[PDB]
Amino acid sequence: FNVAHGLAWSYYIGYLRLILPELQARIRTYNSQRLYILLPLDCGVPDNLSMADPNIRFLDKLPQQTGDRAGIKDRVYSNSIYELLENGQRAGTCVLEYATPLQTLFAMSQYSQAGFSREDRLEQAKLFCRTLEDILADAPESNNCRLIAYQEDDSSFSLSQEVLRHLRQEEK
Amino acid sequence: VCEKGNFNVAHGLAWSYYIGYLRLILPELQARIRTYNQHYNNLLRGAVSQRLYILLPLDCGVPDNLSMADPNIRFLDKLPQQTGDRAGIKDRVYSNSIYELLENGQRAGTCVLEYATPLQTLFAMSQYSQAGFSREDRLEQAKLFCRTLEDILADAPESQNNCRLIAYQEPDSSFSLSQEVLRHLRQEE
Ligand SMILES: Nc1nc(=O)c2ncn([C@@H]3O[C@@H]4COP(=O)(O)O[C@H]5[C@@H](O)[C@H](n6cc(-c7ccc(COc8cccc9ccccc89)cc7)c7c(N)ncnc76)O[C@@H]5COP(=O)(O)O[C@@H]3[C@@H]4O)c2[nH]1
Repeated sequence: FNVAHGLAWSYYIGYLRLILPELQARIRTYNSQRLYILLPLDCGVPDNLSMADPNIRFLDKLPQQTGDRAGIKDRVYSNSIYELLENGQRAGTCVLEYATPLQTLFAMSQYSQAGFSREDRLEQAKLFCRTLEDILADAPESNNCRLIAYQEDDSSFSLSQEVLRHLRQEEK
Repeated sequence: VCEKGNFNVAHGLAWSYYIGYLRLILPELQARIRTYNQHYNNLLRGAVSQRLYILLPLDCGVPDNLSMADPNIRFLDKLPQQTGDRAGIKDRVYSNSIYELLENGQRAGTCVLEYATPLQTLFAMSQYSQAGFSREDRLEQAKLFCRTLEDILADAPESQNNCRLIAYQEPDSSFSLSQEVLRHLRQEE
């Protein structure tokens, strides 16, 4: 129906359905077991997670995954392991990243030729989350990942604490 | 009304292909190609062409192995890679593949070649009932994707005679993909 639908399907088709089946095996080769995907509704997606929260610190790369796709021999799929600090001490570790298509929504709202307002961006970000959630709820490849959608100026927000709440909630 | 949705889907995917890929690799492509030719490929009739050739089959049929789509396309090598930190993934890799194009047993061309990856999403959405698009929708979205991508690249600062779209219809296997590419390649020289 709209922009977000194609973006959510492309994220499943071109990425999640390919890496999620192999993820637990890659974590074993390394050794939480799931891919945590951050879904900021404002589409603010820093390339460096420590820029969002200094208590989120890069630890290691997972063993990389490569495939032939669309005529590119061995295109690389990599994921990053992060530690989450509480009072300067590690409180948890997980494979963590932002949903990259939220950057397409953000940049589209910034390019005049895309004809795409800020209101469009927020509405399409929500539709992106809803579509992706609806796809993953029925997808055979997915308890392999956890989506965290949130609406961020707000000194009361700690992204590291929020991920930690999910990690702790998951354990039980 | 349903066409407005075909437009919006194709519109968003072409922008994602520009925003998340082409605007990031096109500025440095010709440096990577020049470097490769100067240091690794001193073949006076085998220079890698200076443009990214992007295949747009209008039925969105995209195989993952390009060389197996035509006896006369052979994988040769990869360009030097590009990595970057992307959305919290440290050192996400961008790589591109070089092919030789064969004709009458001879080498007729050498180029960086790949399919436009979002066409696979167009195909899948016509295949999955949750996405709810028909084959006729897919064909329309593919045309709109191509036209949007051409419009974007025509205005894009990162595209300066370094990218060429190859759009074609392809059913029977009379069709030669190498011949399709070689026609555009020869038109450049
Ligand atoms: N030819 C080409 N080479 C690239 O390196 C490249 N990077 C982006 N794009 C396209 O540009 C637009 C915006 O990209 P965006 O980052 O905004 O959204 C991405 C993103 O969230 C996520 N996702 C995608 C990649 C990725 C990695 C490699 C390739 C090229 O070979 C392939 C090899 C093996 C299997 C393949 C199976 C299917 C297709 C290709 C395959 C292509 C994609 C990836 C990764 N390595 N790590 C983390 N997440 C990743 O899935 C979203 C939609 O992916 P999609 O496949 O549809 O294509 C993209 C999108 O249509 C590229 N196209």
